[PDB]
Amino acid sequence: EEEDAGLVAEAEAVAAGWMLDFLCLSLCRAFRDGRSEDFRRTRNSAEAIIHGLSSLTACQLRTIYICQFLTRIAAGKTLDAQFENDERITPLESALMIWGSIEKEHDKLHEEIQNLIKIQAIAVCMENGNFKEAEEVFERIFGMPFKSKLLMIISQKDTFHSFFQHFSYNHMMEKIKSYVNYVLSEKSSTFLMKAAAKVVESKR
Amino acid sequence: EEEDAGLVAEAEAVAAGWMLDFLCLSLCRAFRDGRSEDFRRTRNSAEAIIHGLSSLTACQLRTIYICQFLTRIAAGKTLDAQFENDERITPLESALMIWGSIEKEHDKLHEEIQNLIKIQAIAVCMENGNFKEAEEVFERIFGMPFKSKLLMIISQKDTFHSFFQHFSYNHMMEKIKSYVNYVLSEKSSTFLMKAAAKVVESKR
Ligand SMILES: [Ca+2]
Ligand SMILES: [Ca+2]
Repeated sequence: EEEDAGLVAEAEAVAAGWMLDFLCLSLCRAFRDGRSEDFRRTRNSAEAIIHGLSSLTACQLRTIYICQFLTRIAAGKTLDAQFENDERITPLESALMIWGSIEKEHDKLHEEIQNLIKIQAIAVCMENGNFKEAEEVFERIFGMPFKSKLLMIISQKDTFHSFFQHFSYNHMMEKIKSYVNYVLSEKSSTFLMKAAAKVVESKR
Repeated sequence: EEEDAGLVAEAEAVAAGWMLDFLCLSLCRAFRDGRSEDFRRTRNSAEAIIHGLSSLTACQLRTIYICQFLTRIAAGKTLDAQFENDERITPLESALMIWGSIEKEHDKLHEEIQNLIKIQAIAVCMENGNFKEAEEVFERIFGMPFKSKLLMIISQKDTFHSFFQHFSYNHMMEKIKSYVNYVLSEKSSTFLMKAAAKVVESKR
């Protein structure tokens, strides 16, 4: 009986890992497509399956990080959203922390997304008239030329500036979508999605 | 592009159906074993996957009903839990409504579980000192000999009675667990669980 219970728990862990990969692929697709409601529902499903997983492989941690990163980016303009125990950390700052934690290549695209998130983390505060919060976000992020221009913009208390239109929220989203395309290609061959696709194709 | 999006949505529906069956099996096992925390976490996962399903087969509706029924039975003593739009309906009354809706055989076990839920729906109100609510539950349920004894017990305002010790909450749970064993046997051959079990066995 105890041996059977042990084998059953192991089988549940295997199935949960397959569900995590499928839900990550679905979340990536909803993010890339801009399907907001599908993204919300898939986020709910991914969070629940994650709470049922105990021990994680390095790949499973990476998959969870990718899900957490996309969730924070989708909430980047929601300054009332608290993703960290420290209530001062804004959603884009939380996304930056995960982006720097993922075991992935630090290629040119990685650094471009990183710098666009840093700029937008300040921009979103400015756009809401939260000037003191923009200065606090600036101090945490940098804790020279790029930094100096940002501080000057914050000091000018301009709710809008040409610099943010050049390094825009849309530009950040498009660069992140380029990265999401690579994750989609890499996880499209995962077990559950492959099996489901074969069934759908078999009925054509 | 639209054809690809259509095939992807169909594949997601196939995968969601497989996840629903696996989560139902896991919920049944947690209920049978009395693993309260695993039941809560699996309930959360099942609810999320269900919200991602649109069109349902008759079997998928039955599976959802089985999940909903077990959730109400697990919450049978939680009189603050509201499962229906009508806030007056108690959890055991909600379980009775689903039990009468499931497309299943009405064998002797079916009627025994039905009658034990009717008795306990009144008993749980009595045990909390909710005498007027017990009389209201009685009126909704019956809306002769068994009914007459129950009304007399409610009128005597006895928070405890030998009848409820004979037709007890534990007896209701044990009869329901006998039914859950049949559901477990029937759904153990579902795709995700079979594939996960084969992997675990392959590594032995
Ligand atoms: Ca805030
Ligand atoms: Ca109540």
